[PDB]
Amino acid sequence: MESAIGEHLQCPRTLTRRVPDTYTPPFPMWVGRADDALQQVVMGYLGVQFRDEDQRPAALQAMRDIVAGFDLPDGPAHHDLTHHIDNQGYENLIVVGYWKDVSSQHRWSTSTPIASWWESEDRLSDGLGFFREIVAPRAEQFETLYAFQEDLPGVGAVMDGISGEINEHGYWGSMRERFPISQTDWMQASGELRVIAGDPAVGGRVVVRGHDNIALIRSGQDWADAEADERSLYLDEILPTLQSGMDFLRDNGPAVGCYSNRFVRNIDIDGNFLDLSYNIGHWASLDQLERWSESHPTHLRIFTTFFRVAAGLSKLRLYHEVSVFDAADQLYEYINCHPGTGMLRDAVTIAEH
Amino acid sequence: MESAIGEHLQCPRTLTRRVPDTYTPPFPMWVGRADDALQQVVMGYLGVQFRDEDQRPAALQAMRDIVAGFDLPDGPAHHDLTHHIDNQGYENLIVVGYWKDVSSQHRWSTSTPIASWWESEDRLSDGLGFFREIVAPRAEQFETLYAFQEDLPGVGAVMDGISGEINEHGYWGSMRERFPISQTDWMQASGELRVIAGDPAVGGRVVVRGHDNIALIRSGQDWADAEADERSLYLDEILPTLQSGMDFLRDNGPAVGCYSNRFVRNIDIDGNFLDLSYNIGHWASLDQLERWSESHPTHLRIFTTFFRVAAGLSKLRLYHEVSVFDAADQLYEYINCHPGTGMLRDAVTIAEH
Ligand code: HEM
Ligand code: HEM
Ligand SMILES: [Mg+2]
Repeated sequence: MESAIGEHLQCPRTLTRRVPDTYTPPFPMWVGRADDALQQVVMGYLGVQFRDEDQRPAALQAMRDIVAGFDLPDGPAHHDLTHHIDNQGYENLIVVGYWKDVSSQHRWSTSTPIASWWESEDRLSDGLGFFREIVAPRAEQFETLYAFQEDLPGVGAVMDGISGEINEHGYWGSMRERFPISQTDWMQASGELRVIAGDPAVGGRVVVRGHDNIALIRSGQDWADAEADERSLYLDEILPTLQSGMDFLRDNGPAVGCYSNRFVRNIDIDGNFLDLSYNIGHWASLDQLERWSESHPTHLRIFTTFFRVAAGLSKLRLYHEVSVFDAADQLYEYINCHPGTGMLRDAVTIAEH
Repeated sequence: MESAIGEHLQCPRTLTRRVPDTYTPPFPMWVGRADDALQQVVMGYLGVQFRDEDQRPAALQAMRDIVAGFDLPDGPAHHDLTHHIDNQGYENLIVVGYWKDVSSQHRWSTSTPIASWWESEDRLSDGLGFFREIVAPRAEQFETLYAFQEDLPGVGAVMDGISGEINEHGYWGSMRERFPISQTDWMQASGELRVIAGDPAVGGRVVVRGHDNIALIRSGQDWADAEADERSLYLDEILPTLQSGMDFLRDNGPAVGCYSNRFVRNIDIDGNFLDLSYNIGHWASLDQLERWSESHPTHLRIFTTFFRVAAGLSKLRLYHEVSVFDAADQLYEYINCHPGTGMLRDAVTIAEH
């Protein structure tokens, strides 16, 4: 069988898998493929936050301004738009951009139209919240998994194509093994999520730095092309269990090591909902993510519910991408967001250390 | 933290764990310890089988004869007695003995009073079924896990003591990592479960040989010391899930790679029930046992229910022992047993391979 790890990323092992090499997965799954040109990507989650209805026009315009900047030289190779309401009752529009290299994203961010917009006094006077959560995993530091082969969302869209059926899935610990770095590295978390400028409690501009091997999961659901009975199966049987799990991570984050949990629905440029959704989850460690997925009743309920109704599925599209990052390859910037936004909730404040 | 692997069995690794060094389990568990003298143990399951009520006195007396043989030189260091009814309606009394070394068990088994009884033509004429399922893992080939510290049942009873709190538990795959041989070996199954003498379809004396890395789990429950409120919790909430899982494995064995599944209840010498039970499960591979425990809805139901009710438990005792063996260290012998008994069911006959 094909391996989840790209040919060019395969190397002499020092760390080994948890299954013997006779292992054969019980069902087909696929991963994104890319050659050695794709060395390190940039995932940039750009947000607009508001709570009052009268702020919606301004927020939607801000989102449109951000998307317009994505067309400029060195804009991202791919992007999508989402909406969610957080546990403080704030609406959040997030545009996620994927760049195929670090220098392009840097040239983009430092260009006049983009840099003057982000540094503008308008950002403090708009009354909206703004954030940028920008992470740059190397090709060895992310893994994908798709229950389909065509039209890959997320990071898959900036990769070169699709694999054949892969071996490293269908057992807990398989996510870890799909990370090419797992051949060598434990991806052990160390350090603190830290405020380096400002104060969350006062608002204004706040900058947060990450620590070694923060993990980010984007796990998605696409039911747009499903027919009547299958859509009914996702909506009636699968989603309530998924919602319960998302609610748990959103409201019990510190207890399990989840810095931020967002359950988001795709939108068009006008804010209308599309039949695609995903979790955006930031974790204190890959291993804390492993433990929750494999042993918390919430994901296990999702897991067993899936296999119970799996026979009636065919058009539903389920996938995830998971990334870990060097300490230095992350920045989380906030402007006028509430103190529980993203990395602001759990970051250690400047006095605190 | 202490390791589940005895100090004298720790060696340079070719195979690694699935958790980083920082891993700390969320609840305490302990393992049996034995010093460098213990090199290989013997687990001898000696059974008496019958279905007619008029056979019960002879069956219980045969069980007493077996227990009496344990008082002879080189008898086992520990034993216990159990009862179950199999899916063919036969009652099975099983006396399990544990020996601290292979040679002592061999000396006992070949001694005149023991060998003459097993080889007697009276075993054919008794009308009862008899069986000996005797397996001998090296110290590097078995692991134990106890959710308690005192009065170890099973193989723990013949070990030297109890460990402190251990690191290698609380995640799927931890069982494998508690096997000292996992440091260097995949414990990959190979070969066939083979009839080597006799014919299961004709009855009489049948002899079955195991293959490399068959796995045997004894997973036990002891509620004898629990008070009323906890007794009800186990019997009403936990036991039904366990029963469901055991029935599944008993009746769908070939589908999941479980050669033989028994859910047995401890009894005293007179056949009266005790409030201790355990699974005796023989598996085609350790990894099939891994797959079932971690991903089959039956054990996941057991596992999720346990953590749901865990707060109401304190005196309930849960544990397991899991072993793998070379082909040569397994002997499965049957006298007038029905053809679904233990390893008779799935064994390949002389010309089938
Ligand atoms: C309806 C939605 C979901 C379904 C049906 C589902 C189902 C599953 C399945 C079947 C697997 C095993 C995949 C394989 O290896 O073949 C899996 C793995 C995993 N899922 Fe989910 N999941 C869902 C949503 C989520 C979400 C929102 C998260 C975010 C925390 C999540 C986290 C994980 C992780 C971390 C793994 C990897 C476990 C490992 O390989 O060690 N899942 N999921
Ligand atoms: C009411 C009875 C049972 C309960 C409450 C239960 C619960 C659990 C728990 C909590 C664990 C995790 C232990 C740890 O690592 O800390 C576990 C592991 C395991 N259980 Fe069960 N269990 C029960 C019965 C059984 C039975 C009868 C079997 C027979 C196949 C079984 C097979 C396994 C295996 C093979 C593992 C190891 C998983 C691994 O580390 O990869 N369990 N069980
Ligand atoms: Mg590193």
